Amino acid sequence: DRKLVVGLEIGTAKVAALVGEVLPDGMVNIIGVGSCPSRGMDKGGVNDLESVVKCVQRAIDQAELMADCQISSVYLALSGKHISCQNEIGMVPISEEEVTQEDVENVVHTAKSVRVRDEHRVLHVIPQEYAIDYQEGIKNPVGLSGVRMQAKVHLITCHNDMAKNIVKAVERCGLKVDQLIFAGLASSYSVLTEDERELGVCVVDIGGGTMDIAVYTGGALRHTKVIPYAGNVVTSDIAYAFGTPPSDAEAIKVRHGCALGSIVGKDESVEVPSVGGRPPRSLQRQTLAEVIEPRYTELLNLVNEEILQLQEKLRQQGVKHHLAAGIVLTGGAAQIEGLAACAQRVFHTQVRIGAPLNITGLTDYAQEPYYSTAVGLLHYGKE
Ligand SMILES: Nc1ncnc2c1ncn2[C@@H]1O[C@H](COP(=O)(O)OP(=O)(O)OP(=O)(O)O)[C@@H](O)[C@H]1O
Ligand SMILES: [Mg+2]
Ligand code: NI
Ligand code: NI
Ligand code: NI
Repeated sequence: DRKLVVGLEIGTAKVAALVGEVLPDGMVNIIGVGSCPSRGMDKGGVNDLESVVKCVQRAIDQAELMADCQISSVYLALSGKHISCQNEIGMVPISEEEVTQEDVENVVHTAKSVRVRDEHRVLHVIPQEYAIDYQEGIKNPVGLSGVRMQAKVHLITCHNDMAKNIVKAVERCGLKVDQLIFAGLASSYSVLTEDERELGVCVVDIGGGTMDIAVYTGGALRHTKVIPYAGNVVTSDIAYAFGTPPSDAEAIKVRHGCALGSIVGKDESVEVPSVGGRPPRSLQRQTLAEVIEPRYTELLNLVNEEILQLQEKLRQQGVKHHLAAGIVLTGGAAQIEGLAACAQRVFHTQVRIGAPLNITGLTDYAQEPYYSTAVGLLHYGKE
């Protein structure tokens, strides 16, 4: 009745710790929500271990109190520039004419047994499709009849050391790390429906530093990618354009920003403190949107031409390649006004801002786009 699951993300602008309770119908009951503005981490990783330990424990302490429980283990969200993916294929004999569960384990281990690059470590082994004698597109093949079976898997890889620092901070707080999970995978478990997965969809988590991408076609995970340019780059463009402190460029962006310059009133204006003991700067909301907008299109175009690069790859191998469900933009930096209409002009398909699904309890606090990554760590963990 009461085996909890805890998800922890040490983001670049936030440290989210959520305690969830899994219910009989698969829905996760959110009973604790902890948060802390991130500290001690720069554009690379950890630059002060004791600094992030303070902020990690602060979020854990907040979640521990809200749920009246004692956290002992977590599912740590992992991201970063050096995440990569591989698509492999295996093959194994359907002995006994009937598919055993051991056969699926054997054929998945066969496909993943390829030669992974030096200094690279396999993080996730996700089967995507099975084939039993000319019949493809199979997801649950156990119990069926056949002679030869082929399996296709998605291999998410990382580096041997790119998570060593954040694992210490969690352990320094007296916590076990149950599993490292790619943020894009966890984000896809929160905002994506199985209807959207079959129809073909791509989920993009726009955080403060990274852009975690996952593309699903035919109900199968086909692509994962991190792009290390997110909300902080938009801020630095505002601080650069108007000569402002980066802390007040982040403030004017959250309160007055807009990724679409066509929907801003002409005479709305916001004051801006300048750098170097110089006076305020009274720009206009539409002019400010004229700086935010082209940064968002350039970022989403980096994602668009990787989808296009993926579709042509999938289209040639006879695999479902069209994204009919569209794009789901989640994450904290996805809450800017006019982003959906702005992202529509880049992908030329339907776009929607996604929030975590299949949760109860404290949805008021957790059903936010900047919680999709850490809520998905709960959805993954209960399996
Ligand atoms: N209303 C808003 N408009 C524009 N940007 C916003 C808004 N609210 C938040 N952001 C941006 O969201 C970013 C942080 O989002 P989020 O909470 O998802 O980050 P994170 O999980 O710490 O980071 P990452 O996923 O990159 O590790 C910041 O860069 C901030 O500027
Ligand atoms: Mg995030
Ligand atoms: Ni590499
Ligand atoms: Ni083997
Ligand atoms: Ni086609």
